[PDB]
Amino acid sequence: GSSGSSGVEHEQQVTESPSLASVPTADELFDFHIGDRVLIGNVQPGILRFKGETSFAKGFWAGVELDKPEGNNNGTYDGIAYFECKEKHGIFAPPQKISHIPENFDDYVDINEDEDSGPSSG
Repeated sequence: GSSGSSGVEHEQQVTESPSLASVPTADELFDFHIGDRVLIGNVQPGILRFKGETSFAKGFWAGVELDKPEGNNNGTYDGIAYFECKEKHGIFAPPQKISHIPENFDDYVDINEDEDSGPSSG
């Protein structure tokens, strides 16, 4: 122990601290940002709503929002809210299955629109 201080001594002797002062810098979806289109497994198109470590499972989990009802989640995984979407549109897929949708893959885009208000008089 630190034998040579005295005066000011706190109460910190817990027997559990895997990481507190130093935390390993580990990232996978650093290039991907929230609010962008992504292709799950290069087949299932959608939008990146979430991306990071979850509670139900370990590892990076990106909550892509499929334009069509193909997913099996609504943003909330076992109660844990991550993003907003239909009942079965949002799907959590690993980072490895996260790629940018080809520019030639959007004949018509006009979905996702819940936030709509007009407080002020425009």
